[PDB]
Amino acid sequence: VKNSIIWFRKGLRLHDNPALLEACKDAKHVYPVFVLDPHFLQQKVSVNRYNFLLESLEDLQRSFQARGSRLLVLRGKPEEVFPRVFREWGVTQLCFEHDTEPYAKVRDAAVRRLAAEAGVEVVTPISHTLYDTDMLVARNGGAAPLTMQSFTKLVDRVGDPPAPAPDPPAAMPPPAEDMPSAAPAATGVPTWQEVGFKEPPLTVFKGGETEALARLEAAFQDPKWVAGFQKPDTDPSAWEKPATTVLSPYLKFGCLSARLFHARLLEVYRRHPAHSQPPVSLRGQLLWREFFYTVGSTTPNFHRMAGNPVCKQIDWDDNPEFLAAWREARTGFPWIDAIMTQLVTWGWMHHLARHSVACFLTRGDLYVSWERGMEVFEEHLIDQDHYLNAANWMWLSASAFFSQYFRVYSPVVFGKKYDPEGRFIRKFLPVLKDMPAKYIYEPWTAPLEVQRKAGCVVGRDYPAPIVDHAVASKACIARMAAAYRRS
Ligand SMILES: Cc1cc2nc3c(=O)[nH]c(=O)nc-3n(C[C@H](O)[C@H](O)[C@H](O)COP(=O)(O)OP(=O)(O)OC[C@H]3O[C@@H](n4cnc5c(N)ncnc54)[C@H](O)[C@@H]3O)c2cc1C
Ligand SMILES: [Cl-]
Repeated sequence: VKNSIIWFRKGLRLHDNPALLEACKDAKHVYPVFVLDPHFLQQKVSVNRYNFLLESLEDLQRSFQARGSRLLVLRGKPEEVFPRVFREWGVTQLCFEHDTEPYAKVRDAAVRRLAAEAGVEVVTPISHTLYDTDMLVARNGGAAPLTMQSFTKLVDRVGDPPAPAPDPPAAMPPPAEDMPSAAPAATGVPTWQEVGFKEPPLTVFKGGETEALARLEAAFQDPKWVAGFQKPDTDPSAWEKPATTVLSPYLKFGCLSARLFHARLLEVYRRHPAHSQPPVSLRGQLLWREFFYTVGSTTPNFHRMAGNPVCKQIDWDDNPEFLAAWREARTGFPWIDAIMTQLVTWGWMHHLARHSVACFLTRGDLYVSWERGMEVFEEHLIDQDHYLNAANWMWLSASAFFSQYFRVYSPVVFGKKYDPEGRFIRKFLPVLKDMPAKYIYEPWTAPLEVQRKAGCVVGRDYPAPIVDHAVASKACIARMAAAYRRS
């Protein structure tokens, strides 16, 4: 008889899950498995993202229970848990979604060898990205495209991505009864208190496939908004109703299928002939993700500067004081400190908000290495993605993909074009909620009578700016010039 395991790592969904469909085919018992390292925190992981993962597992648990099954959360390392449950459950097939991250390739190769020793068939479909990224490299002549323009031409020669896979059956083969490793008390979804976190999560975005599909339908409620979507023209100060889809955390964990997203976009584009085109369209945003996944998976040391063949070697400053002020949202620029506060409280900011803080830290003002601001994002972002966090930090720091270092965002003027009253600043920096709009972007310029009346004295209630932007940006720009010619 066929006993199969569907191993969840990413792809935390039932829709468009060809690995799940294969595991259920002709199966007598199916074991939905997620593997959890109970010592992961005793090692840089905010409770916002980890609770988002736990909420996504609870959603999977309810979706399996409704179909006669149960999600098994196994504690331990996969190289140890799988050899045991292979024999205990009589497993004949192991199915999981392909993953191209560096740690995943090392981990999955070992499990494959353990599966071969136990006579277990391994099926690993691709469904996390739009395409087989190795096929894109092969069709381009053996190397990944290094510009978005050549990448868009490549995917148009290849054609449409595969359609989303059918829904799983209404009833699933359950796990076998009375298996010791499947005991309910040892395979349940833990809470954030039980894994060791002391402070609760503060983000407003709930994890899970159900929430992902609900947010997807909300985005497509106005097809003209989807058709005319232009990414650079969206508002980074919009927080009550964010200017973009905020589907990145669901696409990161796989709660939402990228192919389903792409299939719904083409349905709208077929009825709106003047729809936006890449790279600014909504489809172009999925292509940015596909582009960085393709170039990152094929480039050594992609998450670092040294040994990275695509990254420029710039002599960044080792300045712990600047990094600490930026990390702790006390730079003295309310626009910067408000975004960094949104990073810690929500785990998500608009793309152009990430532009503002990443430029300020690196090539714009502080000249701190993009690797340092990266690890800050890796801790707090609920949508943190190994390849997307990397490539965008190299973009913003003019280390790769982007080379126009004379374009420096002003930490004072940028947000004022969108939000002159500073509604975004007052929401995330309530210490400035009474400051008049004339000074809310430059509170050090307000007269003291205004600072006292507003209850926000610069240097006592809110810090003075750590740098002069005109002096700092002039120095950084000229140094980047010395870095770029000496290359
Ligand atoms: C310094 C920096 C770090 C970033 N780190 C991450 C990260 O860790 N995870 C992450 O998902 N995105 C990252 N991005 C990209 C981008 O800012 C987010 O994807 C975007 O803010 C998500 O909002 P949204 O889901 O509403 O996007 P939408 O505009 O609605 O786009 C839809 C989807 O397209 C993809 N997408 C959009 N913009 C990009 C982009 N520039 N690169 C790659 N894919 C994109 C995402 O999957 C997103 O969910 C980073 C950008 C910067 C500048
Ligand atoms: Cl600007």
